[PDB]
Amino acid sequence: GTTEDERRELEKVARKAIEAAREGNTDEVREQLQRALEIARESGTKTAVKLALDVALRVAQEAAKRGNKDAIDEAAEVVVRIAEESNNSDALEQALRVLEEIAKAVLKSEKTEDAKKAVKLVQEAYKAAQRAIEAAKRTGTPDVIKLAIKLAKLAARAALEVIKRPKSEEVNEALKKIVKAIQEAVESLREAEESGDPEKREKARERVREAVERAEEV
Repeated sequence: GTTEDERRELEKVARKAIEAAREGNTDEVREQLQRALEIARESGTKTAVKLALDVALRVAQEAAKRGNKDAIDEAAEVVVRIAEESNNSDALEQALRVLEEIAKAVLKSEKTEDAKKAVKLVQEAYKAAQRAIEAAKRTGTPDVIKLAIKLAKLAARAALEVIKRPKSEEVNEALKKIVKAIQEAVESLREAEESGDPEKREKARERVREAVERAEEV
């Protein structure tokens, strides 16, 4: 929960940030989004983190209405920082869910072919991270959940770079690698538990570990 004033202070930051986004003042967007983040740290609660993510989303949505791409980058940047600072699977799902919406916001304003490609590609990264999370929770093993979280972090950052520079092919290929690796880890996890013969299970386990290192190398 949040003290009734904490909810008020965030809405104050929200309006100030939204205004800066509307007026295209990015440095003020950057500062206000910082304040929203620091509230989330001080509070340290899941519900506060979700509120900060909402502020970042509203900032991106408003900047997209006015064609201010830079303010969108600031929203995406803070979302990934919230995600990378988190250690629970709910924040990561929320974070990647917002990055999808931000990528859509980029499309509305930019409206370029690259933006269209980036949007389609971030929601596949969100879909892969979600599946990996759900599968890890089905195992009940915390260390497998730690892994799903780690991969969702990698997917989030790599989705930010796409948002920042959708034209760059290096950036775009980097996420393609991550998404594939995540999908490979999910299948391997399923096979490591479901497979009929022991040889395939062992190979699946070695496969999980191999897919993680690859995404880390990207």
